[PDB]
Amino acid sequence: RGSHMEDFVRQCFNPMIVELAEKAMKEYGEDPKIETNKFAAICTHLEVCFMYSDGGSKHRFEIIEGRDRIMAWTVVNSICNTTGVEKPKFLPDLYDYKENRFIEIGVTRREVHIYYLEKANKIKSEKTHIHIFSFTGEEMATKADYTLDEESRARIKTRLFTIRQEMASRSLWDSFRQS
DNA sequence: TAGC
Ligand SMILES: [Mg+2]
Ligand SMILES: [Mg+2]
Repeated sequence: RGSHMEDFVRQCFNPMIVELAEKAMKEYGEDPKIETNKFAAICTHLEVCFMYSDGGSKHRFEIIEGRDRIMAWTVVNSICNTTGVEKPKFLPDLYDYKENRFIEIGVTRREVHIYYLEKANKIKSEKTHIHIFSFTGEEMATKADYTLDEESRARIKTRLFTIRQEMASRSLWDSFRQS
């Protein structure tokens, strides 16, 4: 059964992101045609992680998100074994070679601190840096250290608010926000 | 994933 949200996602995100999002869902036995809100959230999270990684100097970040699960852990293990940093308990999204820390990036439709605290409680990994963005232009990061310069974060906030408007224009925002 |  063909949903508006699924067709919206496919024309709003670039094909590489859509392909990666489908691969991720099928790895965990999920159907982008059924769980269309999860599909949208995964594409959004992917785009933000890639935009974030573009904000650094050239060699600053290792990109973990978007890799196959087994390769993602291999690279995490290479980082931990060569830096001595503690192995995170859950797959993070980037590794910051300049600040020598993993980064967990989150995108939320609620107040930023609610999602921050949730992920900051599922930590165990006390040394992983958390950076949360909302669809209202707010952000919240560990120790108030926002990693990137302001322009790079502002680009992300702008894109997220654009995604919000495009959904609201299609009457898809209420079911997305409430999912 | 992230909202319950
Ligand atoms: Mg992640
Ligand atoms: Mg994340």
